[PDB]
Amino acid sequence: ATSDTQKAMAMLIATFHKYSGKEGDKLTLSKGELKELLSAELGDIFGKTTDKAALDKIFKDLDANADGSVDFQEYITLIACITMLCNE
Amino acid sequence: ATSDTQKAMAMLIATFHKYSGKEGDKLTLSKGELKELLSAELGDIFGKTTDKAALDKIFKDLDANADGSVDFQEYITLIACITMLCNEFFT
Ligand code: NA
Ligand code: NA
Ligand code: NA
Ligand code: NA
Repeated sequence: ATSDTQKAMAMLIATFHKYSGKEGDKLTLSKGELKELLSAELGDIFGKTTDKAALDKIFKDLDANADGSVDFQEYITLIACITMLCNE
Repeated sequence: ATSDTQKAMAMLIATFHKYSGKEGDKLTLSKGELKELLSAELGDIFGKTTDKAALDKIFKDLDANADGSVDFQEYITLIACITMLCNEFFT
């Protein structure tokens, strides 16, 4: 008995860990791997000519401690905003 | 074709909107509907054998504009924090 919410979150955690495990801390997502993740997972928005600095800017707004990575919470905040074109 | 992330997000929004459409504004979640959602969607963690105050507190924290509802961005911040036991809400 696994709910829709449990299934969806498990998928999000699984994708996040696949990319966070490629460099840096195993539990945070480097900027470079966020870029790769967005191209693979949200391809309808982050395509070939997506401005290289569209991510540079928004990645600064999200990386709270300025360590060059986002944790899962910061990551979900971004994905949720993109999907609803939230102000940020 | 739809990625794991697109599908999961669409699922989270669909569940949120199912409960948000039950009362008040169609696009926001009342406190009572949040409790119902959490018990049905994260039943192992929540339920009726839990503490009401747990929800009065978290609800006040999530309701950024103090209008008595939660938007999806605030809701998903909670769900994500729970699945990782994040310090924001876990004292
Ligand atoms: Na990492
Ligand atoms: Na960081
Ligand atoms: Na509502
Ligand atoms: Na609100």
